[PDB]
Amino acid sequence: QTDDPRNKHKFRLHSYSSPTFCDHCGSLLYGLVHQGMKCSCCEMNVHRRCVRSVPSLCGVDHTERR
Ligand SMILES: [Zn+2]
Ligand SMILES: [Zn+2]
Repeated sequence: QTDDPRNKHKFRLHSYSSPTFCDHCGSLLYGLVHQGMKCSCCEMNVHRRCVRSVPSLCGVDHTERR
């Protein structure tokens, strides 16, 4: 099983105490999702239905222009 292109965000529902804001829709993650989904790779909070909208932009930041 060599094929393993998992370069997406490792979103992981956390359990701090309240839902954080979403960066893909800029909206507080209502109870619809236990808190917010924090990416365990670049730190990105999103909704449970907003990930299917993001083109998996994890580990693909970029390089400064220096
Ligand atoms: Zn990420
Ligand atoms: Zn969202």
